[PDB]
Amino acid sequence: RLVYTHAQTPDVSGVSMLEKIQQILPQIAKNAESAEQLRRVPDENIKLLKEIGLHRAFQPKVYGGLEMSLPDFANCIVTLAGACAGTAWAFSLLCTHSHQIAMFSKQLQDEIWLKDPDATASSSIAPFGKVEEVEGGIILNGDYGWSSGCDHAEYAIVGFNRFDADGNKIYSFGVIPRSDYEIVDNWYAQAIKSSGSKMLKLVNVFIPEYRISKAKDMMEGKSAGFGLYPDSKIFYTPYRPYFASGFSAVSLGIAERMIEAFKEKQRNRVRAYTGANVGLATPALMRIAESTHQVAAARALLEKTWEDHRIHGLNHQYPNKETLAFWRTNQAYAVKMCIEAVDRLMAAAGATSFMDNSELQRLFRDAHMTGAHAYTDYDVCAQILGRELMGMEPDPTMV
Amino acid sequence: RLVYTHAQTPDVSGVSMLEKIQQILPQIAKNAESAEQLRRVPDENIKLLKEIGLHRAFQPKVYGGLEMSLPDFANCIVTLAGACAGTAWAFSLLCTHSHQIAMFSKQLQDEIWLKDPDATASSSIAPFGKVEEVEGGIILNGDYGWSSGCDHAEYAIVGFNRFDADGNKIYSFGVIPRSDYEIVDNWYAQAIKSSGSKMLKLVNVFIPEYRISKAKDMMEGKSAGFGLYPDSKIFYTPYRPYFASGFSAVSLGIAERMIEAFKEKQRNRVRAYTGANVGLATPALMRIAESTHQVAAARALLEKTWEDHRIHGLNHQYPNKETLAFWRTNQAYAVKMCIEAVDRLMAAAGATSFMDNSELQRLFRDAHMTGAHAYTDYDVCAQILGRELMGMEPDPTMV
Amino acid sequence: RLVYTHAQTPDVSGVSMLEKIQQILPQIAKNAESAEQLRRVPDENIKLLKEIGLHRAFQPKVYGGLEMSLPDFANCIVTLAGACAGTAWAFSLLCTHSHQIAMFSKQLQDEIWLKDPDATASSSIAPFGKVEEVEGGIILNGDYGWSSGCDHAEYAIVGFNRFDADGNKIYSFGVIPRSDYEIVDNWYAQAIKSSGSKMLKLVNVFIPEYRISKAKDMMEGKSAGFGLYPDSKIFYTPYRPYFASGFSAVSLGIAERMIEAFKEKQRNRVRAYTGANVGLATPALMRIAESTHQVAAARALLEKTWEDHRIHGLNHQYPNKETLAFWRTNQAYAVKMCIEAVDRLMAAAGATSFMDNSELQRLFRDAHMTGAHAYTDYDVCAQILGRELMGMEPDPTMV
Amino acid sequence: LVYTHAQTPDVSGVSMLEKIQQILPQIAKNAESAEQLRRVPDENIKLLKEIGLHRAFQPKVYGGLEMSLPDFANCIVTLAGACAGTAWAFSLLCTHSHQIAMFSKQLQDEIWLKDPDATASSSIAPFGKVEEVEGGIILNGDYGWSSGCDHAEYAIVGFNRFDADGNKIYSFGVIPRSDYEIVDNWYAQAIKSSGSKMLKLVNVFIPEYRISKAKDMMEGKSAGFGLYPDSKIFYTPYRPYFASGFSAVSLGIAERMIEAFKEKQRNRVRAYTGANVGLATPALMRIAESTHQVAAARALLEKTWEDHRIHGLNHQYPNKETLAFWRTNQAYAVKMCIEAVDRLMAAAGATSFMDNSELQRLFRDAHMTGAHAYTDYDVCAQILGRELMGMEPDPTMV
Repeated sequence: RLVYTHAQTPDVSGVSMLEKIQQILPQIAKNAESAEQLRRVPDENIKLLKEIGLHRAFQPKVYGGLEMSLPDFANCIVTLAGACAGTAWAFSLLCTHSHQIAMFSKQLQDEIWLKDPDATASSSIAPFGKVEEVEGGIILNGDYGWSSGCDHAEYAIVGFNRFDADGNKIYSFGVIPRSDYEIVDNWYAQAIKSSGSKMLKLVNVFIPEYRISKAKDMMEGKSAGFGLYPDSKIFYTPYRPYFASGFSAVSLGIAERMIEAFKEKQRNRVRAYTGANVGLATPALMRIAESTHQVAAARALLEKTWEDHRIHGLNHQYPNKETLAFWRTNQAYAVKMCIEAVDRLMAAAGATSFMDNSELQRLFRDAHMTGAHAYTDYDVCAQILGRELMGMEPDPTMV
Repeated sequence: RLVYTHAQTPDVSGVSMLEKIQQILPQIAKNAESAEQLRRVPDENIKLLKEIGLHRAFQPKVYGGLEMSLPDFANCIVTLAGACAGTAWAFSLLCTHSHQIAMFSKQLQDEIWLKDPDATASSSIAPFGKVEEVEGGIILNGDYGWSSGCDHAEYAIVGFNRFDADGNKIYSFGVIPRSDYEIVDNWYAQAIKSSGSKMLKLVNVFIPEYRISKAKDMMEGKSAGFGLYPDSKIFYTPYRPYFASGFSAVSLGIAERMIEAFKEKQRNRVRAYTGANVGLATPALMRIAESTHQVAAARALLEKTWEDHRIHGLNHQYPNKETLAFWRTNQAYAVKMCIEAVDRLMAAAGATSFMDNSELQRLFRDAHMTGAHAYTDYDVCAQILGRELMGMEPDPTMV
Repeated sequence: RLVYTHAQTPDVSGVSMLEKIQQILPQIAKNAESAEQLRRVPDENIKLLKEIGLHRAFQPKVYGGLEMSLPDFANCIVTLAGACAGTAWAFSLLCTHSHQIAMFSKQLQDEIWLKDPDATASSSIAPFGKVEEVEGGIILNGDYGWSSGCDHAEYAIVGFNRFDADGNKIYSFGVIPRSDYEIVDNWYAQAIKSSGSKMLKLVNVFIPEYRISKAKDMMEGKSAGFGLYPDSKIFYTPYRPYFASGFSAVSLGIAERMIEAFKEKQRNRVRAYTGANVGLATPALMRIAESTHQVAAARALLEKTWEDHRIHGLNHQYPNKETLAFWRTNQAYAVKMCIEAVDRLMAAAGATSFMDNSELQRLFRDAHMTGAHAYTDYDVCAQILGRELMGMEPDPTMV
Repeated sequence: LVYTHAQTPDVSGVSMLEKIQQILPQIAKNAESAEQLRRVPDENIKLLKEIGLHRAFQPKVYGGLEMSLPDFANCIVTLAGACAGTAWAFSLLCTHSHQIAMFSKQLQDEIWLKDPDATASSSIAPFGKVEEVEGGIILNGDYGWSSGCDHAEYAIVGFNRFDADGNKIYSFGVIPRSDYEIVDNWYAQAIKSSGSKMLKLVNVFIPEYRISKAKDMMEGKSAGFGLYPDSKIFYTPYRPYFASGFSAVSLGIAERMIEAFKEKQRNRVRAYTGANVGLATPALMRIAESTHQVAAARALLEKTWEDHRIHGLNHQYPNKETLAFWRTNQAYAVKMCIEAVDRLMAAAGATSFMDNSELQRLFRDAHMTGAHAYTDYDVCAQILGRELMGMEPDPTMV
């Protein structure tokens, strides 16, 4: 039988990563309230997740990595997000950054992972930094905000624009060690508080050429690390769809948890005005069903999209324009469905659900935040897909 | 690569049913306007569809049937509905009735198919008929409305209640020959006009016991025809999910066609008031994208659900309560999504789209009709699933 | 006490126009089915409406006109649209055209109304005609589509572009007699069938200068007829808001009728599947309530907007940019709300509601058509208002 | 008319609305510290009492204004744009006086001859345990969510008494500040500054003259009926005035959200592309649609408030149909306002969920307006639906 409401556990030999996630999930769930107040992922959470080996999901096998398929990894992030969304969001990125690093030069990867096989990077990819072309690389200055999981990373991936002969932008990534930047704690947010999305301060940071890759090169299989792992089912693919895969996975996990949490609270629900047991009233049952249907359809869309990624990576096949537009945008539609499904239940949840002692309130805020990321903006994604479907050239105003 | 916007053609070393449908589709599409005025499926349509052998999709192999999987059949109905929704709706039922008949006694099946291997049944399943218990069977009287494809069927399946010991209802089906009823032409409708959903008039019709099956028996593998086809991947399953599988397939096919038709009309769209080319304006592009996403998610949900049916039938496994509730209700949610996606485009289509000479108007009306069937009522389906998810007993008020 | 669900009848010594409409409404309602098949307003309808004097709503008092306030007239069109939407739509335009004509020269008005005080115009305002500048006027050629009520009008108002000393478009209107054009019957539509929105064929039609007005002049109180009626509470105002006021009035009336019709059908609704009396089930009651609230809010917004028009006309005050944008766009938002409210009920109405013998089907089609007019396109209206609210220059691409 | 906010009343001298507008920047600047304080700042209460808003529904004999419902509601709308919790708590401190005006002259004298500026907070859900003693009752219970309770001198408390038959008699008791403890358990994610703390009642004696039946105050049968024969506001059901502030707050949040979103949008740049994007088409259309939606919500509310005003003027108690509309229209308006807020929050970007953004506060507060028992739209849809279909009321909800 298939499962509509959550992930089917893989029927491989031994314990799958998903089962290991499920074993530690109650611990992650119990830490969620203090994680929220800590404004970063608790050390225990990172320790438990690294212990099961999730961080090595997209690390090359030569360094002791797993090279998990996208569907399998994404389902782990979904399940994790049900316990603590900020943990799942931050940890997802710590994981997906390794997929990117695997496309940099062998020398950078050796430098990161021969030293420390458990080392991860955080990131801040919006090109706000100022770049000076020196010889053998660049000097970078800037405040690099919203680096989820940055307190727990040994490196950071940082986005910047370099310039052509002509003066056209060359969007590039640089990998820098923890010692090259200061983490400034300005993370005071109303959602995914435990993600620890603090700012990275870069003062005259020298980045050597071998630690810089063009974004377009990593979209098109033209970076320094292309061809390093000829048996890989995951590295012969655009970087960005893997990088950003966790945002919608977190959204799905929140939404699936919201349904469960709402069902739990509903059973014993009484009317304050009349004293009537009201948990199983028709309007509430129909909201539960419709939100179940809506997130089941979101899950189905995501599962089909992840499978498409998996197939492309297996065949070492870079996607055409049409599938790329779907890969870019489907996840944003899924996020939009998940927020609707969460909102349909929050609207019927009563005043007690906005109290600090209610989980619903946390799920509600975190869900809305999944739709607030630049990559999940659906107005942008609708225009991207719409233009592609109509055979128009991409709008450079968005990406 | 996977396909988000329509069906992937089955990858075989032969011509699949889907490919054969695609070959005849332009003929079906060109007949759609006269089909609409005829208020029944044109003879040419039936001839073309029977010629490729689609009617034998769920007929047992012993009688020359195909025993198609549900996913493969449903995709044929989706594709067909893009050309003519009424044809797809009526023909789908002519096909799915054979799956039901395969659960009746060998004697009835022999009687239908040894005589004529190409014989089909239409139906009218709402138990409005009056039943007299005589010996060796019943006498049935009643007007049996909305029998799609009835002009083209040699038999009819008719629903009626028989009665306990206790005064309880026993919902039953009777298969009767064309000679036992009159087709009264009262089919004057505003959607799926070409379905020919005319009424069957039954005057003192004697139905012998061997041509009567209990509905519950055909839900639970307890009917006279159970175990007849031990190698079958499709008959060891509840009848109703196959019977009613075409409603949402038609809805999906209309919605996928609506997107294409809207895109075609949009390219050259000029503003009457200002004289400016407006086809590629941002609002229209975003509607196109969102309706594309919405029906892609509906397709994904349906494909997952059909796969679940296929797997259950393969294993001869009757579904548990939870999956049954999903099978019953997922299709209604998908219909609801498809109508939303159609409506999003119709709202932006302009006054010319409500003219008789526009296809959009036909797609719009036919789409809304798919949500109007008793089986696709989403209020009913939300209550059914909601109650099941909350561990409540089924509401006998609906089914 | 106030009324949320329909119009309050004006308290005046004497029978108000609204009461007179209410008296003849059952006759209009009973003619609706044959009106639909006739594809134009039945002679009896025109006769009844002219008998109560509604056509003289916006005709100057000097010619025997009423000079009704916009709110009072709009409520008559709302009530009328509950009986027959096509009649209300066509007749509304026959009425509002007189407001426009009142801004042309005294000579044209004398020519129309001294001859025949009961004479009306239809229109086709999209500037598709080809214009030759001759002396003393123009020669116009073109097919002028969608002229609602044209079979019953003695004149037509026709839109065309003239050109500047410098080649800039001068959007203009010409009033021509019935003898100058052929009505071509190409009116085959799926909504407001009884509007008789046939095409006007113009072959080398000479229009003298005194029968031509600039649109901008009639927006800004600069046309030949400005200042003719110094005591008027209605003529010192932009022409367009009155011209186009009937589209949303018709939408409101359809929506208010749909609620009533749905309530009537619901009372006795039995389940075909089970036999239970289901008319008063919770989901249906909530749809009834929400559609009641939604159209009450639409009515409230329209009433406030009509009052704003009434006040401006009373004071002879031409609206500023902000109020003009609201006048232009509020009606389109109201139409959008009314269609949502109709759709919420149609979705729960069952298969019998799509039969030709059901009124719901007619209300459903006609409602959607109200959202299909160029003036009620909400994508256009959202951009118009949005740009104004943000202090941006108007987009010439729309109007 | 004005579509986007209230028209200021044209009177000689200053209207209450103008006075609200004068103090609004002070209320707005206090909103962040009000949020952290988890109650209305003393300065806010002082400013609002100084302009005399608390005396809106107090009888004229005690120095009250007897404001019309529309005029009062528009003051709460405007106030909610600056601080939603302040508006929400203060609205209730104001509307309670309308209720108190239906109690006995003796209770009113006792409250207002003593202190003309005295107000009540409330907790109306009948969770308390009642002992019938003689000359009144003894009440025990935890009475949660009493907005503005730190600033009130009295509390109105809801409880069930019983019939000869054992039937529920839903009643209200007015008790002094000295008879209860304010327990600070107010830790919420919206309207934080409302200070909706709990009232602890331990063996509180309430004398009969301080108890009124809810139904009596719905039907003009309470002890205070007929006390103010010239009043344009007291010959009316209590509950529609009591609960009028919830939707007023929702409207004010929504109208502010539009303004705040417009302000942030002007200079908006894409992080990934560095393009000025504030005036892009999708954002303009969201601004317009949210403007239309809250304009229609305002129009519906204004019409409903006018209907209340007219009924009160004529001393006319509403029939069943208008009562159902009065009960439910405000909940539909709240639902529209939240949609309008959500349409803008969905396009607002990640910076809008930071603590230093106002949008985040408006978003949370808006959703909370839809979370009150009186604004539950599922309940309201059933109430209206049943009435429209000629069915008897469902006792399961009210």
